[PDB]
Amino acid sequence: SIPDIKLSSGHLMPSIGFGCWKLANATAGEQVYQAIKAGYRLFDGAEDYGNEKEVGDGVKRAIDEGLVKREEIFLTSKLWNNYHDPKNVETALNKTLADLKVDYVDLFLIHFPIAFKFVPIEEKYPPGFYCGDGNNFVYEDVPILETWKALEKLVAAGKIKSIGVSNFPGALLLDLLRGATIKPAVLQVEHHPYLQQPKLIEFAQKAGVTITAYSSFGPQSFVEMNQGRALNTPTLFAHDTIKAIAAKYNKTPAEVLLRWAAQRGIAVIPKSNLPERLVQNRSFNTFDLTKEDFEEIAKLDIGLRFNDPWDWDNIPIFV
Amino acid sequence: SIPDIKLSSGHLMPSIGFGCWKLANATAGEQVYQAIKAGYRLFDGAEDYGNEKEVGDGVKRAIDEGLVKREEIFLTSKLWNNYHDPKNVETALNKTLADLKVDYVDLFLIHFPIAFKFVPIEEKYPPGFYCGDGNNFVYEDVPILETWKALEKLVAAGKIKSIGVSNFPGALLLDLLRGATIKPAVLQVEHHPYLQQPKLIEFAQKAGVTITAYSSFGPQSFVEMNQGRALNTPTLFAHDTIKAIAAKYNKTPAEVLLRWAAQRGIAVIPKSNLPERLVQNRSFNTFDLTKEDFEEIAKLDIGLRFNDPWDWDNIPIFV
Ligand SMILES: NC(=O)c1ccc[n+]([C@@H]2O[C@H](COP(=O)([O-])OP(=O)(O)OC[C@H]3O[C@@H](n4cnc5c(N)ncnc54)[C@H](O)[C@@H]3O)[C@@H](O)[C@H]2O)c1
Ligand SMILES: NC(=O)c1ccc[n+]([C@@H]2O[C@H](COP(=O)([O-])OP(=O)(O)OC[C@H]3O[C@@H](n4cnc5c(N)ncnc54)[C@H](O)[C@@H]3O)[C@@H](O)[C@H]2O)c1
Repeated sequence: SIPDIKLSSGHLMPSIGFGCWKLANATAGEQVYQAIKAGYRLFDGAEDYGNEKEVGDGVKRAIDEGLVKREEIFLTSKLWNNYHDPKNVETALNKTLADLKVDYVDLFLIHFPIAFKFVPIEEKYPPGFYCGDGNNFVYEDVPILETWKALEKLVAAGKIKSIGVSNFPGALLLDLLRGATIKPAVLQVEHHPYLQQPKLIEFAQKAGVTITAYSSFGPQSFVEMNQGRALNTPTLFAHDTIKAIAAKYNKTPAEVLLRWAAQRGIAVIPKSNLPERLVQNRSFNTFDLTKEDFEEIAKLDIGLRFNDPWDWDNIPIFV
Repeated sequence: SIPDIKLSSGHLMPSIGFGCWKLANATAGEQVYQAIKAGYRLFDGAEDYGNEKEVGDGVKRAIDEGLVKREEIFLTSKLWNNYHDPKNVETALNKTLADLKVDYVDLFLIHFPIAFKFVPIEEKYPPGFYCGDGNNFVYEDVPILETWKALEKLVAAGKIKSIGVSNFPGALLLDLLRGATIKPAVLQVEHHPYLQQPKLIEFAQKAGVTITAYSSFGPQSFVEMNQGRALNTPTLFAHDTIKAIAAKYNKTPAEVLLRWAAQRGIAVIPKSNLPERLVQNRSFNTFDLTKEDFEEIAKLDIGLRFNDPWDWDNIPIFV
């Protein structure tokens, strides 16, 4: 029932997944296990989420019970910013593999086009914004392509099935395509009605790169973290445009928000943090939006970005 | 006196220059020669402008009459898109040097972070958008850093004093700084009240990169090319905000537009196509805009870009 997308790598990737950012450690394993019982097969994780061992526990439990086999589960993880230097890339992936308790991850992404100074795993893990000097940000001179080639070698070694990037703007993705032997299979970016970036989506799709949207509910994820920008932003769940379209199809605003991406061939990985949302968030493909619906939703695009490294340390990723 | 800006390379660059884009071949020499007599010392040219031989004639005449010496002139040129493959960078630079009739250029910029297929000079020069296959765009898989390293060797060879880039968004500039041995001394970008990109400016200046603005009068240069977007755009010369401020100081809108950039440490290279403009375009540093003036002008920033490769072939530089 959940459609698969064939990546440029030749592997299939479920079009609807389960988001693991801020999935609490104490309950992450139980939540992943229940997600698997509910039919989810892709888990969007990251070294920075600091809960890969627990995500690994939930998957292992489902496998041990015979609910699924490892090859039926799609695990995505992401290389954190302190690990871009080629000599530390495999080290970080090995930590991910050991925590997830698997021999390979299905998709491994460069989390951000930012290279923090390396911090040894024994000193702090996950390091977050820590760069080895108190609260100061410290960076290292590692071009993206050096990190990409280190990843390409790890695909040849069988430790990663498909590789991609997250939080890359068009000029950067284009330059990487010039040096890549294995083309990035996935571009994972913030994508919701207030930040539609239609030209980025069009370029990447035409290049054969698959888009995975994150924060499909816009400000909501950041409101939950007390972010001022998101708290100040009218919710998409109560926006008249979204509500009118939902009422027209007798669907919920959340279903409209997910379908809007899905219908355009964009993969989604919503955070389903309540049993009812688990079902709601994988059952929305029951109606089609029309060109007019897309034109009405297109009016919400105001280029409002909630996940921005400019907020961390004025890092110019999106300027 | 035109203040100088000290570049990260150690060389001084006039903060006010004479733009050579669209300077007609038949009169370019005389115009450059008159600009020199009027006090201009920096000439912003490019292979794509197709008039470097004539710009060279104007500079040579002035040197031959003893008005200036080579060392007092700052010549900027730019590497066009078809010449990014390393082996073609020196040949393209040599063509520029032979046309300008000099042994070195003071500043050489990568014109766009775009790599068109190489076209021999004898086949077509300047090639513009021609890529060797009728009207089709054809590209080369040459990462920006390879091109940059080729430029660095040319600085070592004494053929270029300072190197830089043009039309680079923040993420791409940041990645280049990670691989660059000689840091880009200049970032030249479209810059006017409708496209302020304050964060990009702030990031580059803090990184020690000097900004050169082009199209300081906004839609005007593109209106002069029958461009649809520009023709349908309220001119900055009649915009109420600019008008009010020019009136307040008994300045022309053009002088306000140039000082707005200059007062913020940004170099300007206005195309002065009339004798009176020639004088005014380098004599506008006689007043300071106030914090409120800046605040008022900041309200015009709508992100309207007139020079966008997306219009050429949906090239994702700015998305
Ligand atoms: N690569 C990146 O930089 C990056 C950044 C952020 C998120 N992501 C990924 O994408 C995932 C999803 O994004 P997100 O976590 O920011 O949040 P989201 O937008 O999926 O959900 C945000 C919130 O909305 C609520 N919600 C979910 N389903 C709902 C429903 N049916 N009805 C009403 N409210 C509902 C929940 O409170 C939830 O926490 C993450 O868990 C992570 O895996 C990646
Ligand atoms: N790197 C790049 O991609 C790039 C692109 C475009 C231009 N440039 C450079 O920057 C220069 C300046 O930019 P531009 O030529 O696009 O336009 P501009 O904004 O300097 O001037 C545009 C037009 O306004 C008029 N003008 C000039 N001075 C005036 C004055 N005092 N009062 C009233 N009108 C006046 C002229 O008709 C002129 O053609 C170019 O000549 C070129 O050297 C670089």
